[PDB]
Amino acid sequence: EDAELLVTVRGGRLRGIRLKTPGGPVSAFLGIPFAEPPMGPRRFLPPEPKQPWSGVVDATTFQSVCYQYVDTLYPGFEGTEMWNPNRELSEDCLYLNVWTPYPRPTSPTPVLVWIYGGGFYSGASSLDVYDGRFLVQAERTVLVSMNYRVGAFGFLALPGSREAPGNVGLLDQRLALQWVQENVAAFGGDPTSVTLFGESAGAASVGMHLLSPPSRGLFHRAVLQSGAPNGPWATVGMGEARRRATQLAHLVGCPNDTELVACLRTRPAQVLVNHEWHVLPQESVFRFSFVPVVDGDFLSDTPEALINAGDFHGLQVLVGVVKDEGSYFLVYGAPGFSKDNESLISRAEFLAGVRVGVPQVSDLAAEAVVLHYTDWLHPEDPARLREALSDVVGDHNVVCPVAQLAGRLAAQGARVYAYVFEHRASTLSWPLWMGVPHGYEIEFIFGIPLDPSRNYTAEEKIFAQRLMRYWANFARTGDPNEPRDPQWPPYTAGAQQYVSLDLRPLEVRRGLRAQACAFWNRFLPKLLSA
Amino acid sequence: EDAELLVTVRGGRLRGIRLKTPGGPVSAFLGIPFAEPPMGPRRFLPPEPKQPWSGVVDATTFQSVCYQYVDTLYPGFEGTEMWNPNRELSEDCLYLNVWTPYPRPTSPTPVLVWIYGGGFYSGASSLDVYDGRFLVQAERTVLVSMNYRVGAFGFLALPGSREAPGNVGLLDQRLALQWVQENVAAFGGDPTSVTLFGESAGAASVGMHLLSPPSRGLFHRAVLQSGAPNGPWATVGMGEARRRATQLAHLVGCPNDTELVACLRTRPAQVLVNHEWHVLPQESVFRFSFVPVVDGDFLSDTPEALINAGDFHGLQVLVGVVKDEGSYFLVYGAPGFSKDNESLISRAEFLAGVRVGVPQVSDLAAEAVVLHYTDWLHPEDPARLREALSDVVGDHNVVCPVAQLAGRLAAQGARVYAYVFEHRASTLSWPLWMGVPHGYEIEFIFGIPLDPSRNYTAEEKIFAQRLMRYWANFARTGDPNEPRDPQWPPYTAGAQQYVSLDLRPLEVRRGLRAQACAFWNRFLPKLLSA
Ligand SMILES: *[C@@H]1O[C@H](CO[C@@H]2O[C@@H](C)[C@@H](O)[C@@H](O)[C@@H]2O)[C@@H](O[C@@H]2O[C@H](CO)[C@@H](O)[C@H](O)[C@H]2NC(C)=O)[C@H](O)[C@H]1NC(C)=O
Ligand SMILES: *[C@@H]1O[C@H](CO[C@@H]2O[C@@H](C)[C@@H](O)[C@@H](O)[C@@H]2O)[C@@H](O[C@@H]2O[C@H](CO)[C@@H](O)[C@H](O)[C@H]2NC(C)=O)[C@H](O)[C@H]1NC(C)=O
Ligand SMILES: COc1cc2c(cc1OC)C(=O)[C@@H](CC1(F)CCN(Cc3ccc(F)cc3)CC1)C2
Ligand SMILES: COc1cc2c(cc1OC)C(=O)[C@@H](CC1(F)CCN(Cc3ccc(F)cc3)CC1)C2
Repeated sequence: EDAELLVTVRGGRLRGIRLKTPGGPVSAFLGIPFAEPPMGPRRFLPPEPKQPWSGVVDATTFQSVCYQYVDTLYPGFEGTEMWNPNRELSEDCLYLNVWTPYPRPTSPTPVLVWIYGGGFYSGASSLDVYDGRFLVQAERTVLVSMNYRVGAFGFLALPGSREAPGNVGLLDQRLALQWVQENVAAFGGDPTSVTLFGESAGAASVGMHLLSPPSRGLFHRAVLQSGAPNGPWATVGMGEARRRATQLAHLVGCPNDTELVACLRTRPAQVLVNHEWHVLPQESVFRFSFVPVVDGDFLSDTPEALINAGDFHGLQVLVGVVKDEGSYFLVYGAPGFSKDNESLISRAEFLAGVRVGVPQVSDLAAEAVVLHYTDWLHPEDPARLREALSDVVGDHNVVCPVAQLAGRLAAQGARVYAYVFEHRASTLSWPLWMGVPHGYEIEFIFGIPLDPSRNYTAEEKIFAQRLMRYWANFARTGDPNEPRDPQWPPYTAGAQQYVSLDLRPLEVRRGLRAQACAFWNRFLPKLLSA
Repeated sequence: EDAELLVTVRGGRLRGIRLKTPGGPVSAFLGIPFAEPPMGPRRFLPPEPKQPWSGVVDATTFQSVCYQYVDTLYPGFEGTEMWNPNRELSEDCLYLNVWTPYPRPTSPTPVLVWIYGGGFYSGASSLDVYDGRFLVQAERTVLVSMNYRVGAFGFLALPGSREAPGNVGLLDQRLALQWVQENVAAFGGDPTSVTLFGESAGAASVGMHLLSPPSRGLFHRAVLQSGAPNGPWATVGMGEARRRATQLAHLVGCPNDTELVACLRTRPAQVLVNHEWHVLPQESVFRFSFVPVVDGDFLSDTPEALINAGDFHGLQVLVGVVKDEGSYFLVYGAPGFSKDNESLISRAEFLAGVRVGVPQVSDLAAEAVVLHYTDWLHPEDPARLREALSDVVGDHNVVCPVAQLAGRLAAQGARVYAYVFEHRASTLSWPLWMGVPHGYEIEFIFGIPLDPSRNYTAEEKIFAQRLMRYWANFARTGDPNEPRDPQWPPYTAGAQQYVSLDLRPLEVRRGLRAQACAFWNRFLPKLLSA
């Protein structure tokens, strides 16, 4: 038996596995239970901590994926399948993973905690693109990732009730982070240097832990990739949460919050999943049925208010976006869009798409959108209309929420670093008109190009090694810059400096789509209030 | 005596005067009465035709200027004085002027009719910059210009009343146009080829005669320089016109519409002038107290509405703007602005000037303006704020009203030619930061640079000759282009082509500030409706 692969945590004994990486071995502890299985009576309830165990738990493979909708848009296509569950669906899914250097470290080592995205309705820590062996070998960090409940199981809310309080998926994340505090030192990690990082709904989750004091004590630095808690899709108010929950109950035959929830627990998990997308109020893209709710508990106020009122002195943050944030969303419901043609839309299709991409705003608001994104010297040109809609959806849902957060955090005490990710993977299977889509920087951060069985160029492998170095430098020191050596300047509300990440060296640019984001972050809220 | 200078018109006999130009003489008939003096009980009433006279009317000098406010902003400054009255003020001011080649054409000559600008509150046909001797000698047209009542005398309106109906200054213009129909042949002019042309409020007047059927039979072609009848300053509604007339009465000590106008008719003219600016509802620039009223008579509906519903087949129109339409207005009440320093305003001055330059709009509409005119990469930069506010005032009041008129007329059967005048006169006395200000193309249209006592360059004189040729070509044929010879394309709603007028040959461009005018012409009305 290998004693490097044996670890005891507060719950009992764990056995792990030695993983092989191109650069050397890595210890991996995959599928560590951290909660009691949230099944039967425990469906929709906050997670309870895992009760201690006798013997040795084999933590040698990824455990099950939390129940979730499975994308069927382009069946068998690499671009959609890479995000789909690669383990059995189950409600017994609250397990986390630890990767640590081999042999395990002797000096307390900085920890990176990954939170996957997937719109709060999908995702898993077992996806090939979140493999943590490459980052742990190259940068000698400890890496943790967890599963958390998604869809109705994680975020269905009857606000006020005991039986479905909402936000339990965020409580899964919080419990995983408490486990890191009590136990990561057993793997050689340092619980006083913990960096959260996540992408899309994971980035929004990282942001909500920033704004929730019981979580804020569990980490020290944050990375938000292509997401923010103030995004128009990442939260919902108490009333709309109850309307959606009640419509789901009605659609699956269920009738007092206690009795409605009790009838919901008798339904098969798949029956809930099959009716998830039917509770959305309007035809839309980038809108999800069950998301965090503002109930005054995890979030005291809306994220926009908590951001504006926060003191962030002592925090370091790294934030960024990809170059084409909204392209991927259009093939999921905007008129005239396909991955299999050039999606050169007409003007009527553009106007129609604006209401799908900016759902639940007034006709006047929609007209201000059409004003700002039409080129009035070329109002009919299909190629311009295509990127215009892509920019609408990307600015509204990602770029401008992120820029608002970065700007407030910097002005209110935090050190912020910002990037735009601009390299299109040579292996990307989506059409060329989509540019660099939402989610395609993650493989480079996790060093997936260093896997030999994949067919990345040698330059992409060097780029991966640069990006892992920035991320781990930030995790270690709060600063992505190489301690003794092209500098990455802090982002500030005045100068608004950020860097481009591609095969070329760092180039400093100014303004995260500043004219566009002035519309979304300043004017549109005022129009909605009048 | 000279038989060339004796002319008989319907009302009697006139004696003219020979005038010299560097290219030869010109016959001038100045101060021809075309209406009964609108004095005493005729104040505020429509003009009525001049009764015939015996003997010979002396037509060798300009007659009086209609009572008007005299600009005292920079006393003795050439830039302001060139627009101030250069004859005595009198209510007895309804005279017109005819300039014709010497000796008089014996065959019908196309007629240009000039309507002066001045905000409907000022102006005079005798100003040096409107001297018709140069256009008449070089282009061999007949030039007519007339005085019309301004300020309260021309546009004070108690709508529906018999004693102050409104729009009588426009009726003075119509009467002069009828005079031209009946009498211009006596000078060699062809009453079947009359081109109206005007600048600023004169351009708005031209547009108003386009949209009024009783006027529309008195001319055939139209030139609108830096003005349009749909300008936010060019008309007032009945309610606000009544409010303004009522407050003027109060401010001059007057108390029933009949009783109110009677007391105003007892007041010296200069008394009415002294209180004119005080009836304006808000602190403003480019806003005038007594302007045309929409009452259902001269204008059946608002000009914007009559434009959208018109059949303009058969109409040729020449329209254009100067390069910096708003600069001049800022020295009359925008915070931080002076002709004597660089007017490098601060952000707070910029925000306050938006409310003076866009008066009487909601705060939400003002935010929208600040959105679109701030550079969010440089929100504090004084030079950028100076130009931005100049663009706000110029786009709101001139460029975008003019672009709307051009697009509607073109798309509804008119043949439209559009220009931007981009030459800054070498003799200009205003500071360099105002660029090419409002009004400073007129002197080139009238060929003032040909006068040797003025200090224009040689190739400014050539420029002037080019523009006189364009204007006169258009008067003769509806097309400014040289009939047998760099082509000036028509402006269309699609291609939006226009030319730049400067010392360089014609350069064709696309779109009169198309992005900015989408805001003012498309979005901002929808915002004010909700
Ligand atoms: C681009 O494709 C979309 C989507 O059409 C689907 O994918 C195509 C590759 C082809 O296989 C179609 O048959 C598929 O339905 C086109 O938009 C569709 O157009 C059809 C008319 O043929 C219409 O019935 C659908 O409702 C449209 N779908 C959407 C989402 O709008 C679009 O016209 C194509 N653009 C081109 C060819 O330029
Ligand atoms: C540019 O000048 C304006 C106008 O000030 C007037 O003209 C100047 C040339 C000078 O003679 C001033 O004394 C005149 O009053 C300045 O704006 C004024 O600033 C003063 C303060 O000194 C203030 O009392 C006035 O209210 C301001 N007037 C307006 C219309 O805002 C402006 O500051 C000057 N810009 C500079 C110097 O950059
Ligand atoms: C069934 O109906 C609908 C399904 C979807 C929508 C709308 C629907 O109906 C209106 C959407 O908007 C789709 C949103 C997507 F995000 C698009 C791209 N990701 C990839 C990805 C990126 C980053 C990740 F971290 C994880 C995954 C997949 C889903 C799904
Ligand atoms: C006393 O108070 C005020 C006085 C004025 C305003 C506001 C006032 O108080 C709020 C203004 O907006 C001024 C507007 C101006 F048009 C600017 C341009 N010049 C030259 C010019 C150009 C073209 C012409 F055809 C004729 C003349 C005339 C004055 C006057």
